[PDB]
Amino acid sequence: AAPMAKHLVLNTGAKIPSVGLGTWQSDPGVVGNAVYAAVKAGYRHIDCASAYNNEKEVGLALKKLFEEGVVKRADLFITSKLWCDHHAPEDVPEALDATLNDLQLEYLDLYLIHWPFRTKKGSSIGKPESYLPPDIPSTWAAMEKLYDSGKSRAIGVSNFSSKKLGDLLAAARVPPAVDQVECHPGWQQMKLHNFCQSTGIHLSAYSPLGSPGSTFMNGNVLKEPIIISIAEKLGKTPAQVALRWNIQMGHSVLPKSVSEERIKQNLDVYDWSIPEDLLAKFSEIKQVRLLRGNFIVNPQSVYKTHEELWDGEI
Ligand SMILES: C[As](C)(=O)[O-]
Repeated sequence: AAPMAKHLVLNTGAKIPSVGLGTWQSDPGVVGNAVYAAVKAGYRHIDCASAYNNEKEVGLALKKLFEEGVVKRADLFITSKLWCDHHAPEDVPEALDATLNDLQLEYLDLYLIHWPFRTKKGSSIGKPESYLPPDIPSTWAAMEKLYDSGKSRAIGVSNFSSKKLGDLLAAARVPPAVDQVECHPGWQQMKLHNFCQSTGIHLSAYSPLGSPGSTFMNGNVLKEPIIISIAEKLGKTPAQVALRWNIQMGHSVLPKSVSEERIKQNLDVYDWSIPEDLLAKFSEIKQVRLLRGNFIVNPQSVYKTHEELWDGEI
């Protein structure tokens, strides 16, 4: 039974560690070492997905950590995600079993619907011929079976707007435990934050450093003067300040890195805080969604506009 500090409580009663290692766009050749180093450094939460094409390499690192006695299975919170082409009820358990085979696990702590979007089994999502209308209640009922069987100890969604999340909550027997979404100082998700707090759904922040591959204007939010300024005042890195902001909002954060030193720095967000007067200044940062869902917004999609995909949250 995990402690209070450094965790949030899910609506299941389970505790989610408030920092996890992101593995989105982590190259299969280096993710193993990243996972091993992360857990060695004190991470107790790994965020994975079938779609990231690297769960086998994550699995090898978990196996190593367990065999070396660094951690036991019960010490880790492991998340994976259901891809768009496995939304049919018989395909949901097939996807989870494949994921569990790759991660070399018997259960997940959390399993998420990756997007509110559906495609034909084994199709390429880049082609409109692949598209199918979502049936989230149907897919969710299949997810509820995994919850009931203990194959996933919690179930949730990813990239659901407040509206879509609310609609699922109204329809579901088992409420979503988590909505995993882009959340960082440049996209603070105050509407979804408030909705989540009001309904008991956990907001988990992906891309908590914005877009490190970008220039300042294109999404490197760590170049915001306010963040730099606060970083200098508190003797921390801009990344640390961005992450701590999210922590103080009561979110979990999922910083992705394959650099051991960056992985270590990204965990140093607990033994200090941002003063209330400095925290207020985050309200001045320009708000722009960086992961806009372009791949599923087009004339052939159920979402003809970004406003439709995000129910106005853009
Ligand atoms: C962090 As993502 C774009 O795989 O939902």
